[PDB]
Amino acid sequence: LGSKLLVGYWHNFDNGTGIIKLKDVSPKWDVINVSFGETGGDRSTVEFSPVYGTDADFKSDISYLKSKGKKVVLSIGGQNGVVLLPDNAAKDRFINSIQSLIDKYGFDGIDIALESGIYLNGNDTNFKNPTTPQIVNLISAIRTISDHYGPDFLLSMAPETAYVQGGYSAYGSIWGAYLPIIYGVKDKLTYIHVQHYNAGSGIGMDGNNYNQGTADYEVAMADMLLHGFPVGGNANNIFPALRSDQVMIGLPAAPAAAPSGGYISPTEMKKALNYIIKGVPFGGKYKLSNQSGYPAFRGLMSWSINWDAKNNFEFSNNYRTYFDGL
Ligand SMILES: CC(=O)N[C@@H]1[C@@H](O)[C@H](O[C@@H]2O[C@H](CO)[C@@H](O)[C@H](O)[C@H]2NC(C)=O)[C@@H](CO)O[C@H]1O
Repeated sequence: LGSKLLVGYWHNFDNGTGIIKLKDVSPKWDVINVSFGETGGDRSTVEFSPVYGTDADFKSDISYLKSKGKKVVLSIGGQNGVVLLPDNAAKDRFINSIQSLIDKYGFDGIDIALESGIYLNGNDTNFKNPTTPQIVNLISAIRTISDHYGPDFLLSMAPETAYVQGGYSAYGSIWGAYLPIIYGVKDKLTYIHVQHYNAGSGIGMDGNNYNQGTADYEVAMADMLLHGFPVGGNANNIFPALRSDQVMIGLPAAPAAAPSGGYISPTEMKKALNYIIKGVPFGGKYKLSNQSGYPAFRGLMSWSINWDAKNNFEFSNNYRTYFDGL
């Protein structure tokens, strides 16, 4: 896996942006997050059927991309990615179904983008030792699956900001609810790409409020993971920094890709990237936690490959060229 990645969600469906067959995806994407594995009535057995092709043909397309150095990852989430793991029985159905699908299509990894049931129950106060069954069981399943395929297996996750950076403000309900998941699988985690969009505004470690879709916002939100931060107003409860190579930023490929806002122009985003990666500032209000940057910062995720293709490949062309230039 490369040191500066473009990770792109791939629609296993037509939402008006059309279907792009796997071999027609721009080679500028390093990782393709197939969207999505879904569940039926038991909210635990994951299912996936390709939107085009026989199973063999789809598997063959995946193999082709893999032969070209690309990674093809199964993403679990979306409106039908309702996953509830209230007990071990549910956990096992989830583990077994996911392994079956990985084995069947030859996916390179899994992407966890599910928020169903993700709440810290009352009393679940320690991110290093979670007690909420959904959280404990999800961690256990992810570890089990990861162990099944080893360190070449790719593990990513794509929570919204309230679940991660939100932990700076509160720890309970959804607030900080992905922190125990991140901590619980940090030794297996390839990268996390929080969704920096449909997000309104966020509070940085400087205690300042920043608006989504601005350079300062992207730096402030990423810095929480690059540096670590105190949780829930508790100076003695510090969530530790991830490795820089585990930190990515998730962005909309086009304005319409995130109808509630969050799109940032490449011109502005490159300012944020230069600051995060090299420690070169751009006159923004936010001060990076490290003087001279986080060189191993892993790159950008986008919703989505399909939206990007409809927007004249603005995202893929701009950021591939930016990263190649480093
Ligand atoms: C990984 C993830 O959570 N992806 C989010 C997308 O689900 C979401 O896009 C929407 O996905 C629905 C399926 O779950 C589609 O029915 C819907 O058409 C689609 N909307 C758009 C604008 O493409 C986007 C919404 O901005 O957020 C992603 O992060």
